[PDB]
Amino acid sequence: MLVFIDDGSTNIKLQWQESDGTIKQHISPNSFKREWAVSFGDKKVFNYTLNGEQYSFDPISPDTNIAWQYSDVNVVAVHHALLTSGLPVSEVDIVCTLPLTEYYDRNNQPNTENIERKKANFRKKITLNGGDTFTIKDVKVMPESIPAGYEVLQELDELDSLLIIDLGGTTLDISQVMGKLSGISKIYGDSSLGVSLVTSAVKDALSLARTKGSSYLADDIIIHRKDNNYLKQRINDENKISIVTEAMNEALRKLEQRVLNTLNEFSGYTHVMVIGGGAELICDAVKKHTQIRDERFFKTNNSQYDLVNGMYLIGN
Amino acid sequence: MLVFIDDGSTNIKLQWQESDGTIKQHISPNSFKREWAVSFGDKKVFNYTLNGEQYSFDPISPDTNIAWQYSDVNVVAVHHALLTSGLPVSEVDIVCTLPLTEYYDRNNQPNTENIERKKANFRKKITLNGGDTFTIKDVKVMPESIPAGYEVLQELDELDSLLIIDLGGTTLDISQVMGKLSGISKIYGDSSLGVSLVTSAVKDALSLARTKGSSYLADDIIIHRKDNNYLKQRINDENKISIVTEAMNEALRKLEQRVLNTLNEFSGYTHVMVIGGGAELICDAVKKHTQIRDERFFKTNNSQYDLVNGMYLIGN
Amino acid sequence: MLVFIDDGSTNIKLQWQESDGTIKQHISPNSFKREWAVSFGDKKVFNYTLNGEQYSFDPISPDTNIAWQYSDVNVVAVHHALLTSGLPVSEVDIVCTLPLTEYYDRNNQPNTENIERKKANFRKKITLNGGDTFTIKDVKVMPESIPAGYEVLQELDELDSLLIIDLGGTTLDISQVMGKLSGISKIYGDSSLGVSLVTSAVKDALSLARTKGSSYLADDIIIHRKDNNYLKQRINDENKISIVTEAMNEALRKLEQRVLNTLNEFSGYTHVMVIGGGAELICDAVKKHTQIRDERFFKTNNSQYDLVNGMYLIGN
Repeated sequence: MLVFIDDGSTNIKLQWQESDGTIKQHISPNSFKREWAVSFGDKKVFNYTLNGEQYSFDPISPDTNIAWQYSDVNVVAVHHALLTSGLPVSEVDIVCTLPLTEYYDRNNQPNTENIERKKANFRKKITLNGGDTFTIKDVKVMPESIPAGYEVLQELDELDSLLIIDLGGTTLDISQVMGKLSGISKIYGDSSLGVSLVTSAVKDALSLARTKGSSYLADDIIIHRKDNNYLKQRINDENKISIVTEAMNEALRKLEQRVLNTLNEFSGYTHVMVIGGGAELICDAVKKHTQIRDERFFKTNNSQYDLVNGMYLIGN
Repeated sequence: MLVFIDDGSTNIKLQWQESDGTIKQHISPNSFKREWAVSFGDKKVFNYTLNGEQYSFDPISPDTNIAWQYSDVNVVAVHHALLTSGLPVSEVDIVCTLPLTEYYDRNNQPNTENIERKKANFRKKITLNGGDTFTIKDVKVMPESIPAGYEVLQELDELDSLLIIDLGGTTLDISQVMGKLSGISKIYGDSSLGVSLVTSAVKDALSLARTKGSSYLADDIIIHRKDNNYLKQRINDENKISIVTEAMNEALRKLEQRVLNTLNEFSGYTHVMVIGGGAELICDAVKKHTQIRDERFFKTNNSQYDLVNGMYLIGN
Repeated sequence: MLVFIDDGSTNIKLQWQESDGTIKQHISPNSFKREWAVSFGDKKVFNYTLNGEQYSFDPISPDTNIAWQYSDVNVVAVHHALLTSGLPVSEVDIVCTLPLTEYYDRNNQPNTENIERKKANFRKKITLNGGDTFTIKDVKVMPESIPAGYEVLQELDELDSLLIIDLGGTTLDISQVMGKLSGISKIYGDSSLGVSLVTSAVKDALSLARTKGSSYLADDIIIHRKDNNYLKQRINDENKISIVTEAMNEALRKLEQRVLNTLNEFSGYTHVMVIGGGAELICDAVKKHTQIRDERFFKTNNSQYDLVNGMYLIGN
């Protein structure tokens, strides 16, 4: 079994193909705490032991990004993603990830130590309380932006170029790739903002415990921000709805504000693709800004999985 | 009379100066129950009435942190600390405290409502059974980490920076301050762990009533964990000694595990200081990790009072 | 009040004259982030709101150049420079700048849209948290290289010519001007390299956060690169000192390598002047190369302010 895993620090995206040929996609959050969760009978808990420490999954408080890729939690979050993927527990080969400006140097040349360190990380032994864990055998690396735009690039003429805009949890990366992946025109990495900007705006708009715990609430609000029906039910307070909406919009305005300034650094692209968890949040602005024709603008309603699905399709 | 009071939710630390110029330090625990304690003649009891409720000091069961700063118990715990400080009962002016991430906003800019709410709290009338209570007149606020490192910072060159590591009862906060308090380089607040981790590990290692009552026992064990002589006398059971020691060490390993990961978020510091009640518990690890020279590593054997002593020295 | 402002994208240089006739010079960095910095009491913060967005000054990570001249940050960086200049907050008239190859066309003829766009930029409303901002009323444009060499040119005979070498943050511009500003002999604009080359070499030599934040550290090292005493104190690691010095020198060798090739494009000059932030870094090489006599070679120890001081002297 081969599983493609885009283990981002906000969400882990999984992709693999079944015996019947169907291609599966899964997303598991990076929400864990350094202690087992106790259950007296009604709550199903995931209690892990990674090196010596015990960990457990849970909707904790949202609080390095880079350090995380080689952390014990990363390993736990990945196994957990496997365990909750629906896949049968087994030995598995995986392909994981390390960002555009990390994979490529300043001259857009692919950039050993970090890579072997990444591989070595899944060499850590994990155990699940009252259950069995998958066995990670072989562990390939792919750049982030590119795999998501590949099936479109195949169709592009060598002279046209896809502008890929990825809005992640804590970074916004934009790249411009020549048709038929015949070259990387430009890469712009910006680790100063991501969806977490909006997330924290919501956790504050509603005095919310700044922990991964409330991240599910914050997410529901951001996602259903245009449906007052949903908002009313999720938020039992009428006053807090107008407030969260104002705070949510200023944060959104900041996102759109920046992606737009950055797009002015790119020119000559013929096609546009928006990916990442927050793709939906800046989609309209960039479409408007770039003024690219509908048939050349790419977006999906599963944006957080566009990368790992693209990776899956390439190396399946 | 002016008393500097660092009223933490685990221990209240007092600092003030006498007529003869000697600077005094006192520590009183936050151990109270909602009911008067009855004494028929041999036990001295402290029975208070705060708003309408009666409270009494006692070694209760260890069981919000934030809510506590504006609670009726806080007021009681402070008065009690005054009453047991050795100071003569009188009208007094005080300086109390509110944490690094509360005192400073995200841009390390000092952060009104909470502050006035804090002051207003000591406006609550208290009475002592068979005795007189101090009278709290004026009530200044200081950030937590900084005051403890100030007298060292004065000696530091504007380019060097002190890394202050505070291990409290339920949180671990680390900050990096530029020499001569010429700027705050970084603040890392982590409310997920504190000494209470070890404390609860001990109360469980010895089926102990999880209440502030046994906290004195748990404390004695943690403190004398390296002296089998003391442990044997405090623990009449030989078997429970090896057990408590194993549970105590796993908890310690977790503390050291985390402070170390966090220190990897800090860089460029030239001096290191460890403070807070649990300073002694992570002292060796951070010294080893940071590999700072002995003459630049700061620790005391009164760590729980480093903050209030520092506050005392500044605003005496 | 009239202030001459050379707002470069690395450093803003200010020049103006006081009532008592003394001519003042100030330099403020272009270091800001898109979010207010929070202070709980010890750090003085500068929190701005420019159009709708909030900005704050801070030593951020070093990451268009051209786009910056018409950006909201530019406005913020200028106001901030005014606020920290020592000047009393007031309504002020300013003269700002737009580079040699922008001010002059290919035939060295002065080159409307950009100019009005520049002026219009300071028309943006700004506010300071807990403070008042200056009021920008009238907003003249001067070429970059020339103003710095004017007081020397006045003394030059119409046949002699000053070779002005400006090493800025991201560009190196050289021009040759006839005595008594009687004509521009040649202009060579090179936007491929600047001091940022050395800067990034240092941030990498010391795994440093590539952000404007560490720019102050990188700067201190470059400036004190010949004093091991300073380097030892600024760098607590002995090993990192030899490394940063080797990386710093290769970058310097590249700078000297290029200015020298470029100087071979110029001939007939009788006097030489080196200006800009990095003047100090290539000063020795060009002096050696051109072999101009000491009394005809011009350099100062305030090179980053030579341009705005020259502008000040002309239009005061």
